[PDB]
Amino acid sequence: MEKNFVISDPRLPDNPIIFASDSFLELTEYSREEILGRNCRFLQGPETDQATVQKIRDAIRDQREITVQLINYTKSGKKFWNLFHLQPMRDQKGELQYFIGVQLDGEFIPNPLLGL
Ligand SMILES: Cc1cc2nc3c(=O)[nH]c(=O)nc-3n(C[C@H](O)[C@H](O)[C@H](O)COP(=O)(O)O)c2cc1C
Repeated sequence: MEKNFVISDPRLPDNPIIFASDSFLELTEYSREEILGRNCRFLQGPETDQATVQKIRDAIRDQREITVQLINYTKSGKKFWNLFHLQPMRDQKGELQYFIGVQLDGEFIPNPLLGL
């Protein structure tokens, strides 16, 4: 199965990506070398809804799962709608270890309804 996903380590400064799937490299047009150690916000740009970024920030703060749809940009500046699902990952002792982020490319929710 095709899986667009990244794993971040929230126990390192600014939640860096420590793993990016082949499909994530393909979608975003970045090499693994350009992604590893970055915060995933580098995919955002002018058209990204700051209200949606806020919802993600709060979900990471409270270590809660969330799904949002937001505008991201490939290396070559191509806009794509990203249906982004965030999942906290806890160790055996219930301590946060990682976040996993799974991307789906597509305008799943029409922009006119998303904007409401
Ligand atoms: C595992 C994981 C995957 C993420 N994937 C994306 C993504 O694909 N696109 C995106 O815009 N933001 C993504 N983010 C969110 C940003 O890295 C950042 O948390 C968000 O923009 C809110 O924080 P900020 O306001 O400090 O940027 C992801 C976050 C995590 C933890």
